[PDB]
Amino acid sequence: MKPSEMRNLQATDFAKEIDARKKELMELRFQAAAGQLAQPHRVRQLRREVAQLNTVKAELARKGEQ
RNA sequence: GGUCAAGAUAGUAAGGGUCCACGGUGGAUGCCCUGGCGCUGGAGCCGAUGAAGGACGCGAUUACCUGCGAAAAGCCCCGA
Repeated sequence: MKPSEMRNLQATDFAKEIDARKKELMELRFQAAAGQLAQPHRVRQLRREVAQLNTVKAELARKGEQ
């Protein structure tokens, strides 16, 4: 979600943990359209996770490569 | 008290007029400030690392404005 237990993971695991949220994030949209969206907060939260993910896989890209 | 004659004069308001009471309309006037103007001083360039200014988006619900930019009313770090 936010600490060093997130960045510690592999490169193809970062791409994997991005799309895992997106699969849910799309299912939430399909639920929203139907009228079974009792947890709207989950949508805001999942999108936040993808942001942090992409932010980090750009912090570690610049570090080492100088 | 009565009939006849001779005179004179009142009241009626379909509608109008002046004044008064009460209203409707309208937004003057007074009070206000959420907005402006001037002068004084500060500060004074932005852009191929892509501007000024825009299009289309981003919301559980989003027409308008705001903020943003598929990492989308926000993501990370430092400080208060």
